[PDB]
Amino acid sequence: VDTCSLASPASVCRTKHLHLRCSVDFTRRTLTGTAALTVQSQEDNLRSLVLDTKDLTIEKVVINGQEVKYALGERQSYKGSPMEISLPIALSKNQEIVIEISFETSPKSSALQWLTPEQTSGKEHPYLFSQCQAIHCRAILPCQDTPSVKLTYTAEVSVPKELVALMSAIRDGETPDPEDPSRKIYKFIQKVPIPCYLIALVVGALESRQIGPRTLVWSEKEQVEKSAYEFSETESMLKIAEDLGGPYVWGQYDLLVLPPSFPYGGMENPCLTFVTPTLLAGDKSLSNVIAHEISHSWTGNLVTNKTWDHFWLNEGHTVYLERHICGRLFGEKFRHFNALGGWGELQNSVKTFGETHPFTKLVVDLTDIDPDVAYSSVPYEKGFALLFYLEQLLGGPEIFLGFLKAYVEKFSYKSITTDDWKDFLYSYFKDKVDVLNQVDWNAWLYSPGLPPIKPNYDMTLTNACIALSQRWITAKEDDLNSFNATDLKDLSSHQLNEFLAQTLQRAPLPLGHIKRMQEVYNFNAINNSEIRFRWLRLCIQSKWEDAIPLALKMATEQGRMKFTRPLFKDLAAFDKSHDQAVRTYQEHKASMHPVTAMLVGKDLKVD
Ligand SMILES: C[C@H](CS)C(=O)N1CCC[C@H]1C(=O)O
Ligand SMILES: [Yb+3]
Ligand SMILES: [Yb+3]
Ligand SMILES: [Yb+3]
Ligand SMILES: [Yb+3]
Ligand SMILES: [Yb+3]
Ligand SMILES: [Zn+2]
Repeated sequence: VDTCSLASPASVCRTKHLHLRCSVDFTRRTLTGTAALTVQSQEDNLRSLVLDTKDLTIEKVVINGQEVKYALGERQSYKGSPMEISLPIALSKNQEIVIEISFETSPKSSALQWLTPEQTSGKEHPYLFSQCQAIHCRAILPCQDTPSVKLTYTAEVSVPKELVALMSAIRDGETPDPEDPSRKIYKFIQKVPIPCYLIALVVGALESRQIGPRTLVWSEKEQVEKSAYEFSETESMLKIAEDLGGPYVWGQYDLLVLPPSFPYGGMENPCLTFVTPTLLAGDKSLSNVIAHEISHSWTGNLVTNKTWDHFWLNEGHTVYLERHICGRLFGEKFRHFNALGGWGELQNSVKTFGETHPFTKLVVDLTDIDPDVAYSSVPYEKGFALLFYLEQLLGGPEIFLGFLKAYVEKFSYKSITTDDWKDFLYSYFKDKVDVLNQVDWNAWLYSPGLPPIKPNYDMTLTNACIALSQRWITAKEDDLNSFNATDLKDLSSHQLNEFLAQTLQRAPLPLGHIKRMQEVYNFNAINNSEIRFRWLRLCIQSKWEDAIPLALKMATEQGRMKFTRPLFKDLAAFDKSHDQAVRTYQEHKASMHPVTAMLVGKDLKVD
């Protein structure tokens, strides 16, 4: 049961292909065009079917050259409106037909953000980008909006000629629009079957630079050079990921650096990963987000969650490969460092949600829950924690890596549940069932709170972080003079980050300690977004008013939800900044990403 979709389920019928012809109207902020769905019946005598839509205007539905009848049901809030279509002939099992739907999106589409020129880098051209995961594809085009169905797709997209269109597919040529010489048509082909959440579109003043044999980076002109250097490890990480997961099947692996309002670190669109510009630290230090996006080329994009209830499958395996890529690159001690970090993140979200909250369960029941509201680090880190525990139980990384690659090969091109995964684990490790039977499955998969067991972590790189954070916590006023810029000389950027994460977990500290920290370590100068984030949270939670313009500025100048949401919540929890926080949210709202706007609104209780 896909409880997030209102469409006919895969048991009734399945989309096999989408042919999208559309046009991006910046003046109206709509996409207008036709989606031709090739639909296969999975039942005898099939006479109608249902698709998901959200805020779509339907002009007509044509099958076999004639218009047919359809109806739109009433709005079911965030699930949108079900669209029922009457087929002009009854279909037998496995018969196919092509349904061509003429449609137009709302300017308020939850899939889309429309940017004026002044909201971009170059200031001369507007920009558009999509984010379909989880259930926003329906807010672009009628479809069975469920990751239980995989289709191939072709598209032709008409844009103003001075702009560039890209999708989650291979570029298949461009020509002038023959109906409007002020527009170009860009063509695309996705030959590998994908869930519709993986359909993506960007349109903007984009340039490309090549950075490895099957990778171009794309961004506006002003970001190209910085991005090319920042993501230069991409091919070596692709090679390591092929070694762990088997052949990369997607042809190209290009990267697109989005504007600052992009809501996530990354989105694994096939052929074209989207990333936040907040990765551009200048030293490649945030490149684990590229390792993660690459790993999704296997776990998520080849083997996919059957419904969003089983999202941990996508994210937990991807974090598990991500941390192996970083470990082959930087050493096993560093993999442990990141894993132990991941645990503290899990501790953080459990504490923020409460230890009985349903959203701290690994497998979540999303009946009547908007997946955007349920989204957190839990499936990433509780999922990773489960895999890391099994790895240790089952005889170490080399052994558990053979399972990962077999699992990927078993379920390639399929959509699967937690039970499918577990069955295969039991079958793969048949000779270790007795070990597998010591696992508290009910607790790990279905209980809220921290898992019932904590893995074993090497401490080598973490100890210096803990040691410095503990010095600061236990320091009294007469001890502040002992801290010095030399305390940091042997810490990597990752260790500075993790010193601040440890210290943040015991926030607030006295305001005098925080001011000293700034005096001796000058964290205010650091532009690494992860480090800056945690330091500003430390400052605001410790009630340093000087930090208020700095936190508001970071919260609004980018819109990665990982940063924007905790900053606004911290700023709203501080009496001194409460009113500016609400006011700035309100003045920025209209020009925020729509999912980000909604979430920060809920977080702040505004509207
Ligand atoms: C690296 C992943 C890609 S699925 C991501 O963007 N995350 C993971 C949880 C937070 C959020 C973020 O970094 O903004
Ligand atoms: Yb029949
Ligand atoms: Yb007509
Ligand atoms: Yb071609
Ligand atoms: Yb079994
Ligand atoms: Yb003392
Ligand atoms: Zn991911």
